[PDB]
Amino acid sequence: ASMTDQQAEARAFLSEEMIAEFKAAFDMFDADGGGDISTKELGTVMRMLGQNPTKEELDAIIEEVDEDGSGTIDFEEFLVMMVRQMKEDAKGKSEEELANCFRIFDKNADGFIDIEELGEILRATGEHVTEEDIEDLMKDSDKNNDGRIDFDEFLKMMEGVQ
Ligand SMILES: [Tb+3]
Ligand SMILES: [Tb+3]
Repeated sequence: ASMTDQQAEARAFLSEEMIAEFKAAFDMFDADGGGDISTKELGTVMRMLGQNPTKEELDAIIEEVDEDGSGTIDFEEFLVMMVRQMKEDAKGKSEEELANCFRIFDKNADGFIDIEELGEILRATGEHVTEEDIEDLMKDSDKNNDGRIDFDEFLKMMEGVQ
């Protein structure tokens, strides 16, 4: 994927109203209406739009878009960077949430979800889960056959593809 390719993919990723919303904030820092903003303001517009790049990340993006020394970033490149940051931030939040789900599932905090903990959480959902269904989920997620689900196995169980 080239940058035009990446740009089309970034646009495909977003709804048109979100793209417009992002351009409204972006344009507040254009002024000159060139379709670009100073790379100095990139962090500020990304943060106004709920993203949280690190300073190192910003320096990396800036260096990636500013190889000609213009000191600016255009809106299309901006959208590629925003989508990269969204995917990154979303992933981090998911990881965080799964870690929290695991310590809640593991009621006795021994670092594992056993079939009784698995059984109690699944029944607590109100679903008509049978013991056989719970046993089937345990068997299929317990990769090393020790009868319990540790955090690595839980991440695989939950993320599924994983
Ligand atoms: Tb446990
Ligand atoms: Tb296991």
